[PDB]
Amino acid sequence: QNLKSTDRAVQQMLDKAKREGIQTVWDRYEAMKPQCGFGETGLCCRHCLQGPCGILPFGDEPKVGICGATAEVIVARGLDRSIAAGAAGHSGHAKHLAHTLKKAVQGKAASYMIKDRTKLHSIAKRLGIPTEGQKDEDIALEVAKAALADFHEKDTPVLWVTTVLPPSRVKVLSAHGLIPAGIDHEIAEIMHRTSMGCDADAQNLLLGGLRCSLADLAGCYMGTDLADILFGTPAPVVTESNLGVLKADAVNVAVHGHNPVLSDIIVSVSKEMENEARAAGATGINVVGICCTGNEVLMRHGIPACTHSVSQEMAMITGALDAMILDYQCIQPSVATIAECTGTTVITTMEMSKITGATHVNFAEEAAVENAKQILRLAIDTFKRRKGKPVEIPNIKTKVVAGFSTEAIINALSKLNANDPLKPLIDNVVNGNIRGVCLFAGCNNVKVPQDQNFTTIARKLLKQNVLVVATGCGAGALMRHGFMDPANVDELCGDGLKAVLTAIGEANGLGGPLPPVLHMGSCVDNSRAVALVAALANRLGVDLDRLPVVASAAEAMHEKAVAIGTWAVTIGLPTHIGVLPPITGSLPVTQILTSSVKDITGGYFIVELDPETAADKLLAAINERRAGLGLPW
Amino acid sequence: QNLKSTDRAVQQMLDKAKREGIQTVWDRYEAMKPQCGFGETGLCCRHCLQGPCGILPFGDEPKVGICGATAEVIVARGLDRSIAAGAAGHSGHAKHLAHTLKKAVQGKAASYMIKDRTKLHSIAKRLGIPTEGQKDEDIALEVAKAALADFHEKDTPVLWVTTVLPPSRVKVLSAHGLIPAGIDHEIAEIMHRTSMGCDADAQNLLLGGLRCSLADLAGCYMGTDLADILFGTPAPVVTESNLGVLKADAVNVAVHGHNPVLSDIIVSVSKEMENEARAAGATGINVVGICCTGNEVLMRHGIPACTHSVSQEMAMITGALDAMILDYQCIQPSVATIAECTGTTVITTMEMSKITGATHVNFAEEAAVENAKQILRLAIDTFKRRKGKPVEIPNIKTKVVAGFSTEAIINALSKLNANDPLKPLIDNVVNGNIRGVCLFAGCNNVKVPQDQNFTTIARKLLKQNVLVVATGCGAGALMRHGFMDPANVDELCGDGLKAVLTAIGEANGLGGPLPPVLHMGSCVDNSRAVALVAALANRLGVDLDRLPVVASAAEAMHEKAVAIGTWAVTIGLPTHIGVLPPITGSLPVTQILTSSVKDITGGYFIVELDPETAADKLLAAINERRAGLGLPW
Ligand SMILES: c1ccc(C[n+]2ccc(-c3cc[n+](Cc4ccccc4)cc3)cc2)cc1
Ligand SMILES: c1ccc(C[n+]2ccc(-c3cc[n+](Cc4ccccc4)cc3)cc2)cc1
Ligand code: SF4
Ligand code: SF4
Ligand code: FES
Ligand code: FES
Repeated sequence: QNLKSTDRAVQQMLDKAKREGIQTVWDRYEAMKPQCGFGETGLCCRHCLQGPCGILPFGDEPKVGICGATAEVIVARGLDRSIAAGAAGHSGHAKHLAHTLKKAVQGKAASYMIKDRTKLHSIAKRLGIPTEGQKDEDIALEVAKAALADFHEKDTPVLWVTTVLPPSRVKVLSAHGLIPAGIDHEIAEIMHRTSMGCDADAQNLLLGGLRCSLADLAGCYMGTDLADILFGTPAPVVTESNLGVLKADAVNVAVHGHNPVLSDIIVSVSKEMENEARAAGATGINVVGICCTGNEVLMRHGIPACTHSVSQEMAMITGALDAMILDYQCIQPSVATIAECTGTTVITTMEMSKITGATHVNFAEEAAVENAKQILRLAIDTFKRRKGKPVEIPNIKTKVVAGFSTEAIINALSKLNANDPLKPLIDNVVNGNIRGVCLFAGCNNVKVPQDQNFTTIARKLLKQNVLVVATGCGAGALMRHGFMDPANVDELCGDGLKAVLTAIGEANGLGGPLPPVLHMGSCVDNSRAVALVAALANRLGVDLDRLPVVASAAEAMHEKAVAIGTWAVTIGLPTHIGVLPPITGSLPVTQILTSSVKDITGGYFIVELDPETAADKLLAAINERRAGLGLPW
Repeated sequence: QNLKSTDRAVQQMLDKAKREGIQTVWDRYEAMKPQCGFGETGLCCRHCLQGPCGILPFGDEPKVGICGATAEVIVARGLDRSIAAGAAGHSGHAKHLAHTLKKAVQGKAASYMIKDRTKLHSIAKRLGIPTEGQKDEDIALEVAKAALADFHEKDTPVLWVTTVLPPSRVKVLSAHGLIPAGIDHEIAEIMHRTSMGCDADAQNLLLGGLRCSLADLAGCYMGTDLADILFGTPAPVVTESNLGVLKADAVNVAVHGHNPVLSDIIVSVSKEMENEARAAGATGINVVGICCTGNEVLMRHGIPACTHSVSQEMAMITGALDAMILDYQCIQPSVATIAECTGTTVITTMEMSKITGATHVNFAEEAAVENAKQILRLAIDTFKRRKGKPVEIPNIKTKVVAGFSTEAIINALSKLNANDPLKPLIDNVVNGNIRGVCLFAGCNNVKVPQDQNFTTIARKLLKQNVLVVATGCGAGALMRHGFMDPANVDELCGDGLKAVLTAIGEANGLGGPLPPVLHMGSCVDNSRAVALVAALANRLGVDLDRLPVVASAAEAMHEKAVAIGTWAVTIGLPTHIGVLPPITGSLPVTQILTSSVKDITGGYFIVELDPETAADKLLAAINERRAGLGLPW
């Protein structure tokens, strides 16, 4: 059980599932072995009915595809389509948010409103939309128009790429023709060039891949900015993590997915229907949370985080989980089957994301509350069946400090310098108390013992005075193991990082150091770490590829993670991935992604499956960047 | 050699290649066997780094994906991504044409102009763009704006879907939410919903797939309409087919790809540089043609068709092929390698479609002639090396009649009824001389003896009074075996079809029957067959699913072909495919594509790998539709 997940609560619920014969993800993974060499190394293509074409990594034929596609071209095309799929996911998420804002300022969905007025004004000014002398609805609709424009071609390029990167970085990207023209446009062109008979050069293909990763970066920032406008900009919050957030006597409602347009409304509406949950017998309605929509309502409402990706099923095995509200993404459809055994009621709410056997509730912004009131009642009814029955909640949970948006981070820093909030951070970078910055992002993965890479590399980095932030399932892994609890800054952080954190946190009326890891939100909110990093570059007058900033998708699983790592490389960062990417089948392609791309964007990939060696390689990247700045290390 | 291609010239050049050790596609296909059951049956997914997940078609585990994706969901997601890739190809083609028209009417590329004024006016009126009182450049720019709008969301849906189908058909499609909102939008949403953790219901997924096939249909029509505007609407032409179009003493220049924006300019410019080709020793410049751009210049300029998809390499083995101008699509990259042995100079001209080892010429509309003049010279220089050397051109070619655009077809029909050109065709449908209509479309495929399915099914249909049209590589297969020669109407056609063809052709001043097969252009120009079919439906006041019209992608290979077959199903047609699609791994998905979709669109798939049984099944579909209309059969 240790072999599967370092999460002790997950280890308990795995024993429950094995005892009851309810099949988990690890069981399916065991059933899948041995896995295919062609597929796991990228040497397989099916863009043709001319057959599935595999190339043996070594030995005699098959050496090449039937049409003449070499190993490098096949690998690059597959990787390109991975990036395109991730960009499509983030694009659709931000597109839905854009239509929500547009339908909100046009009287069409009264449940949605401009919560953060300063954020809207600042985004408009960055976009060049004039604010002074404009009604908030007109300027919000102008922002909403501008957001939708960025999906197609126009006069200006994708402004969520070109207005968010430092001008030097934008210029470097332009010099190679890497600035996107349209998010959906880049997606469609990638799907064009990777089809049979199209582009058949690895260098050209990978250049297009970088260009599409920037479309994904635009999608993430668009989603971040729009969610900030609609639902509020995160400010520091304190809540709990792991399955212990569940309580047997409440209606346990899990928000699962990625788009807050649904779950924020659920969170607000449920508190007033606790007026009705009492009569059903429960204390009230308990909105636990799963995955990045769970972290969206965590970062903006203090909602406890129940669990995350590879162990999402483990929320249900407790048997006290009544509802499961799904929008989309990183949802194992297995839950819909597992529900029949656990008594959970699975609900899907998107027209374009349905699971066979799962209840569908056609959700509209126009009826945002209505739907919600209905859905809660379902869970409430599902609690009535649970009356006076046995459940097994692992009495295990940790303390998490979150809501560290770039706004919140800079405000916390401004207590140390009012006129120059970035200067304290850069001062402590110079004097060695903060060595570098590392962003843990990305998924979990059934191939990696859950939360192993994140926690090990985080331990190593924190001992060595690295300021670590985290998003998505990386943030979930770090928070379920206590990395967001200042009470552990003592065990975890080095002396210099400890001094900086303890200065900032106690300066901000918190009364204690900032937590060992700065939870910066969901997967789309990786854009936040762009902003912050971008800001620092602007302050130093250098590009992102000169800063001691690295990223580590330590346990990546989803196509989104591949796209995110690619655009982390593109904007200039050393970017580690702790899962094998499907590139090993072509030495040239791996060489480009690890060595040659340094000469194009300044970033490069670090593919290390050993977290110890990965942490040393990240340390050496940070120390390289320190050396380039003529600083001690 | 018979086992590979029924094309006798191809059989000769295969012997040459084997004698010289130059590896062909069939050799690579032999090296690839045995092929993967998982991949060829759709039971493999790699949308995750959680491993390549395969499901055994029968037996024990692996039964399901690691995330819980059943066989049906995996199969549907793969098929959806195939359709998305095909729609991306056609979308990019039409998008490039749209920018060419926009850059032409805005003074930015003087080499391009509004060749067909009536076509532009008619398209504007259909779109609702007013013509009267507008300059041709302003209305052309309005059409160009409208074309680009259809890639993203707006107020109106994709107008190249909704303004081209009969209102009853559009209503049927709307009733199921199948009308696209944006070509690139549908592409991106498909790439979203097929990612991990997203949509996991086979019915829902296939509904989305139909909706995206309509985006592909819009892309094809957009390309057709734009190419008609830019370069002329096809009128009947006579030329030759197969490798015998090549001549040892000329500069043999092959246009290969799909976008005429390049090759039409090459065709026009080359005739004036024959003034320079004489001095190089050659007679002149011989613009043979390959694939659908070859058929574009065939249908609009009488350019001989050299060869097509699976045997494209066979153009080079002659050793007298000097140049190879590539834009994109269904180009085996192997040519770039094979050139080193054959002395051909391979040229790529698109920024987003490059082959390693192939000369790249960065082509712009702005420099359309300049590039062209350069490129020809290359070929001319490549002819100088060929001076006084041996070559092996199979002394084999056939006679092809083409240029039967829907405009040309209706004009030919109007000689029999001036006020009602469709009535003669429908009269002869009623009285049994024309039983049904069959559109042969789609690729060749190395798994099928080249041109076998097309020719066999065409023979059977023509004996039985079916009016057969053809596009793309289906048209190429039929023309290389003489199906476009009226001299064979005697051997091929039944008595009633013979009477109708002989009436129309001799009525049109041709002096002989129309050819046994009506070549209707390239793959995008399958939209033409939509128009014609749509018109007939409008004339009869019934939907497309009531007409004796079927389609047969008899030897499909490219993702485009899958998308085309899917939207042929969607608009109501019985649609055969003669290659195994990756659907067999899920009986529910195959059932939907073959049986249940009849209840949603009226069309259905016919998957038969035996051309005899396929022809009987097509005959029975046509006779079913005749029976539904209360007619003899
Ligand atoms: C030590 C040992 C094992 C690990 C975990 N691990 C890492 C990599 C692979 C693997 C397997 C097959 N390949 C094909 C291949 C290789 C070269 C060229 C082309 C293709 C690549 C890599 C398997 C397991 C980490 C550290
Ligand atoms: C007769 C004989 C042979 C042919 C040519 N042909 C047609 C089909 C297949 C084939 C192979 C494997 N399957 C897997 C499968 C089957 C059922 C359910 C799930 C999966 C499906 C089909 C192989 C060869 C045509 C006519
Ligand atoms: S398109 Fe080419 S590389 Fe891809 S599967 Fe078909 S033959 Fe192989
Ligand atoms: S995303 Fe799911 S179905 Fe697809 S390969 Fe990964 S585990 Fe298998
Ligand atoms: S051969 Fe296994 S992934 Fe295709
Ligand atoms: S297992 Fe062969 S196609 Fe994936």
